[PDB]
Amino acid sequence: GSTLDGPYQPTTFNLPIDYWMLIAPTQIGRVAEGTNTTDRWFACVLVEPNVQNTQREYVLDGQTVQLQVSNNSSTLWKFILFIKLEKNGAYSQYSTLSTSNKLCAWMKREGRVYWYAGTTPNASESYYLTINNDNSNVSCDAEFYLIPRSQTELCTQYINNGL
Ligand SMILES: CC(=O)N[C@@H]1[C@@H](O)[C@H](O[C@@H]2O[C@H](CO)[C@H](O)[C@H](O[C@H]3O[C@H](CO)[C@H](O)[C@H](O)[C@H]3NC(C)=O)[C@H]2O[C@@H]2O[C@@H](C)[C@@H](O)[C@@H](O)[C@@H]2O)[C@@H](CO)O[C@H]1O
Repeated sequence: GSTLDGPYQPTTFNLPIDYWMLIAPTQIGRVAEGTNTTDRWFACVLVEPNVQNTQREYVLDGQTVQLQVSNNSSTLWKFILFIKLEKNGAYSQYSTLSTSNKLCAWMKREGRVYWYAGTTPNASESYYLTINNDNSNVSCDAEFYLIPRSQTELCTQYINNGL
């Protein structure tokens, strides 16, 4: 079987640059969040298949917020990447990952957070937001693995095919 660095228990930490944090939730809802503390608060949420547009509640950046989610796939799970741009602002939707595998991943590099998006088995790191703060903390509600950038091909493989 595949051998990855992990699983690590859920925590809040200063994710080192140039590592994929491959997150492996078992529960729907909030999966992970991060912030540069200045103009980006980002969060991913997991939605099960066959969900008509609806408003659910999540605790993001400490606050209970109401966000519209949907997933019109009868079979694929959907991670949604939400971002707010100021401390007191509202979250907007920026990217999604539709997947049979229930894994998502992001990386801090080049002052950005890269994110796997698309539809498995063809998800790719096509999306990023800009944070310009290498010491940005990430909070994770799920177990996760760390994959160095040299093994990006393996991260892509796991996102798309599972472990
Ligand atoms: C459907 C589709 O193909 N859309 C493409 C856009 O996604 C592309 O826009 C850029 O996409 C990037 C991710 O792949 C990234 O999100 C980027 O914005 C981010 O990076 C810039 C600097 O490079 C800024 O710092 C932004 O603030 C940052 N976004 C966040 C939320 O932090 C996108 O670039 C922005 O959007 C594009 C369209 C231009 O208007 C830029 O001036 C913006 O900065 C892009 C293709 O690469 O166009 C679409 O086709």
